[PDB]
Amino acid sequence: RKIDPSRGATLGDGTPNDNDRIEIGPTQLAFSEWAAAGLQLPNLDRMREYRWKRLTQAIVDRGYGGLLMFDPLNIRYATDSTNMQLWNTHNPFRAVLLCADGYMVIWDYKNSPFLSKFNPLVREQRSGADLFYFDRGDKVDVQADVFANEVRVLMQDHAPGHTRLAVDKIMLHGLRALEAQGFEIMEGEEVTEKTRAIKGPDEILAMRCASHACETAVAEMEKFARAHVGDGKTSEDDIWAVLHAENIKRGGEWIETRLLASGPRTNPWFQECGPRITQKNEIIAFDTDLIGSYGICVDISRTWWIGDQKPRPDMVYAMQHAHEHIMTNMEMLKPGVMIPDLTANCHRLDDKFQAQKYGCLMHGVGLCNEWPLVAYPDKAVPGSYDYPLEPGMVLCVEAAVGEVGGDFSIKLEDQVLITEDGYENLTTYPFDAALMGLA
Amino acid sequence: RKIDPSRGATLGDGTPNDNDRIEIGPTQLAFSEWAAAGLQLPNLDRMREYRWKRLTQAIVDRGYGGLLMFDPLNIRYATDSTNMQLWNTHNPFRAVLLCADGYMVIWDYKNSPFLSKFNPLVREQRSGADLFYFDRGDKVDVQADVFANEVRVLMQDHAPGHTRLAVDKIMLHGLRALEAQGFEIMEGEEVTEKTRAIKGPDEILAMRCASHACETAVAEMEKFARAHVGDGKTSEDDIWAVLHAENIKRGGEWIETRLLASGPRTNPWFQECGPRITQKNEIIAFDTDLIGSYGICVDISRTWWIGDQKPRPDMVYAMQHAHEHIMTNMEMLKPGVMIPDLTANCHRLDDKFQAQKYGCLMHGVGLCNEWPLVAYPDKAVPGSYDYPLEPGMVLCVEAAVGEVGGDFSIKLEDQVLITEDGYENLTTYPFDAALMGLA
Ligand SMILES: [Fe+3]
Ligand SMILES: [Fe+3]
Ligand SMILES: [Fe+3]
Ligand SMILES: [Fe+3]
Repeated sequence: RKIDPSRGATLGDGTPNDNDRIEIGPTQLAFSEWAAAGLQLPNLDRMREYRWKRLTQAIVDRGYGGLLMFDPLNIRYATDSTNMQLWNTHNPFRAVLLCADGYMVIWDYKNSPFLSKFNPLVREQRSGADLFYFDRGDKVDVQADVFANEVRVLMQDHAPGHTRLAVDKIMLHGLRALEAQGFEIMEGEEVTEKTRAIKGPDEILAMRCASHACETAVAEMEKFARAHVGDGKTSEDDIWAVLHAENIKRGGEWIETRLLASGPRTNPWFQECGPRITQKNEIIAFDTDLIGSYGICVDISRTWWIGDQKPRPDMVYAMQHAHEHIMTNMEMLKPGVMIPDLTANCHRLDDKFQAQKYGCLMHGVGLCNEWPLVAYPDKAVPGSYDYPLEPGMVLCVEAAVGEVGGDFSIKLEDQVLITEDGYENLTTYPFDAALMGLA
Repeated sequence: RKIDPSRGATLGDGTPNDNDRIEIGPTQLAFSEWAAAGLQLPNLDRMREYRWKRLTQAIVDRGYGGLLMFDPLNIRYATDSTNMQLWNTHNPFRAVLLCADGYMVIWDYKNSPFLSKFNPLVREQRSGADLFYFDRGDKVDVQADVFANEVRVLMQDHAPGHTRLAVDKIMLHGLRALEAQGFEIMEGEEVTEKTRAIKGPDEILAMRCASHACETAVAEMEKFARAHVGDGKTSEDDIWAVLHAENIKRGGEWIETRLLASGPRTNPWFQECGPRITQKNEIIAFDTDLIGSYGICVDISRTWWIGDQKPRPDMVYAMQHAHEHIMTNMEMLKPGVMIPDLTANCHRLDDKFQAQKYGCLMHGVGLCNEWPLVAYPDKAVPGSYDYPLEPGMVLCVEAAVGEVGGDFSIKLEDQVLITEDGYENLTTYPFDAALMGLA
């Protein structure tokens, strides 16, 4: 019945050593690689408790009575329970209520109430929070009233006297039913984003594991790419598919974008991974945007030169410039620095790269891309992110470098932890030596 | 430079024969398999025109002035343009406005206005519809008002006199800003679900292609499973990873669920694909829930026996019962049948299988799971889906068969087109011979 014969009743992360358990997670492949790498495993119970305590405190601090979550990523933060995450993202069938006294209720898919029972912090498993046309047709409104009354009763019993209810995102039928029950609806994302921005110690351990699994997956992809780019039939999709499979093999969950592109399709950036047949002596650039092991997002970007010739000198300069961009901007990071000061003091890209530079120079990361967004000075809005960095924040540091009308771009990105007195770059993946001008 | 040297200026679906184009789509591998299989390809231009005309007409019929879409799946329907779909599903950065005169505008990611330029029906590419805390922090409200005013001006110019604006789903700041501009917000999903439910000729062609690619990919996964299950290390995730890769290799897009499970993890159903090490002489059941080539959803389910020994007799019976369930229910399908009569006349499962039967016996499908939902008699809600089937609808037909406390379940499902005179089962994938009671 054990999935790992070499261990006792529990796995290294404290979960049941049971091949037949309901709960999923990292595979034996991932665990094996992490152990060989000397990575400490998170304790999931302590992690779940940390997140829950923190989210409750956030509600209390704002003087709210509760927080109601329909975003699958917020539900994942609150409960660590998944259920058809990707379907859930555009079908709001699921909901979690967390009250000011810490009492937490989930409304799950009717047929699957068992999916969150591994987490005892989830005190109740209900159903009927699915308020959208596919699931209920012309009778959404009736159930919206049933649900909103349930939320009223829960709030009466667990947040008496509170009328402020924070909601991340809710269908209009739901919004109106809640307001009909006398709730003042507050901005749920302001609560969830600032809570999720600070990782506890187990989250950081989990993230270290996911990063390692991601870098392993990327290394398989680079091996495949260098092995058969230019063979006349290997597509962008063929290469990218390796990342998909190696992620899933290690217990990863999905990939957020299609940001892999070859040759002239790298400029302008944001062209999507497709059928293009790759060529010898061309750039390939990509962004992992990966929801990986333990559901942790690993967001890094690399640019490869593949071929028998040397890359052009303008390619080497661009690569070196981008690398300088993220290493300079990274060095600004430490606790107490104000986010708009990052914007104001950031490394200056050459004029010819300014037009097509990235949408931010940094952003938060956790279970996916997260607050804060650190804009370049010409896009930054005063009063949008007037907050200081704190230990436990994790920021991805970005560079997109390419000219208007040019035939290539560089994309680089590392994932960086804020520590007690500075920063630690979590990303160890190599930079292409030819593009760096070192080979 | 051509991606397919055997063709002229265009590919079989009318798109440019250009290896370097922005637009993505099916790979040469997919096109090659479809040509081998005898499949007529969709014409994408005609398909895009059919959807747009139909969506515009839907607005006109209801007496609305416009329809505003933040669901990436509805955006896909209206424009056929993708952009970080999965990120978009839980980060509403994107919007499409379609007015009563057919005028259509997209607000896209700031850095990527070019992604919808291939569709001349999209008349403008703007930015600034991203109304959520990650993207704008404490200054969502300012841009919400800028966006809402833009919508007002467009509606004044292209739907003068109309104050009814259908919206599928929008963040509260956006909702408030639009209402402040005088709009009465109508249920957008009621419009999009009913429009999307009838597929044009080209959408049916695209779906035939997607179905074949999906079945091909599943064939690879079956090969992998039968060759490796029970080798002491092959996990659920290992098997499932094959479907991911093979889908991506054919220009597919993502998978909506984690519904693949082995052995006792199939009962109860909806346990998720994970690290479980698979065993010889065991059931593996799965649900593709796949967003495939041309962005079309293929939603089929099969159950497999892998082992030396024979399946148990109760397994074989359950499989037969399940297969009987869907084939009987499928026979109800033809134009003019009222959905609640599908419910009332459905095949009855044995008492022992009733408690855990699926959440529906049928549902629509197109770009993903869509309206209608056909519930079993004990869950159906009167007045929820009082509409007749029509030619061009596509419905998946479902069976979940398992006992309370049982150690396996059967899951079967086929994807069926409604024709002028009846139905056409689009799904050709075989049923497990041993489970069916053959040899
Ligand atoms: Fe990214
Ligand atoms: Fe990033
Ligand atoms: Fe399904
Ligand atoms: Fe289905």
